[PDB]
Amino acid sequence: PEMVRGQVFDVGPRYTNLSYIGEGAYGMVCSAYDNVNKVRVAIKKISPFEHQTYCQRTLREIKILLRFRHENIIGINDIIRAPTIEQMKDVYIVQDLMETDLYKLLKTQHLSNDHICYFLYQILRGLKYIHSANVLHRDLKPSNLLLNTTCDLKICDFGLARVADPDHDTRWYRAPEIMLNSKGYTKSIDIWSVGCILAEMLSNRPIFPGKHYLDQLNHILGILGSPSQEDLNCIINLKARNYLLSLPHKNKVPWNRLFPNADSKALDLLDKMLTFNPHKRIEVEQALAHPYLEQYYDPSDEPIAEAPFKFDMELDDLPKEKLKELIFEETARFQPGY
Ligand SMILES: Fc1ccc(-c2[nH]nc3c2CN(c2ccccn2)CC3)cc1
Ligand code: NI
Repeated sequence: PEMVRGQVFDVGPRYTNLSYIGEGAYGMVCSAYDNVNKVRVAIKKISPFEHQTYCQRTLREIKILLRFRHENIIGINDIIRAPTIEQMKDVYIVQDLMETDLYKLLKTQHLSNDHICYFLYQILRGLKYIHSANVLHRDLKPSNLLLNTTCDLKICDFGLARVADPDHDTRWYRAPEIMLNSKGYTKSIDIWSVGCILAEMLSNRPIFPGKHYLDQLNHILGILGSPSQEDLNCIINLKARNYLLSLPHKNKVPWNRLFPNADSKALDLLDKMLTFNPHKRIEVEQALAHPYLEQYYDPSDEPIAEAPFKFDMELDDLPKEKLKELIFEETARFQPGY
């Protein structure tokens, strides 16, 4: 087995010629040569078994990505783990290798309005599918948006993905309702993140680069202005609400002042996605039908999921040893002699 950044990547003999791509909370990503398909692939090594929360994330991502089938959503082509449950310490998820991500592209490249439009379209096309299956991503950011050599875009990293239930509920792309209204299962949280990504594509810099929770709220309020009484007359964390009420008045900054060169239709859609109140924020289908996306909007070519996604078990209640058995079972079909 090859060693990448001092750590073991036990993916041979099929996968070789490893090269580091990145790491984070998702684990470590390498590219490798697949000697069967005769192409380079992406391999993600995860070590989640010591924590129940990491076990839940691993299982959710495997189940969702193996069910989903959409051009703007990354799939899972293969999964490597040990022959026995006692020996299984790591899981390797094998996926299509892309050319870059939007984080790397935004650090080196200025995008034309046609490419901002096209990328925003593909993000929403993928999000329409996810939301149609009653699922929300919850962690949309530029490093989770993959691009190939021909500008085809794929959303990845479904570790924090959950089945939506809206009726009752860095940090740079996090909706205010996550930090205030204790919401984590409303599709609107993904729209806010897409709004943050759109703003970043327009200027090559994060719109709300908060260093911490309070600083994040100050950045949002610095553009949107003070929340209205209605924006605050909802379910909100007492500490958060008292903090907001203790602050001096902040004026709203018009979108054209922050992005003076942006297409006015792009700013109009940006205004609708970056709305403080989640109940007043534009939804995915309405965002696809906005005049900014007219050149690419094609409802006859925007697949939706066959049925809502559902977990057969209460994953949050299961001890990590039980989750490990379900992961072992879910990954059995990728092993020899199945
Ligand atoms: F410059 C790059 C070139 C290729 C990729 C790529 N291609 N295919 C994948 C990835 C990254 N990736 C990720 C990234 C963050 C979280 C989970 N998974 C796994 C799937 C990324 C950057
Ligand atoms: Ni409720």
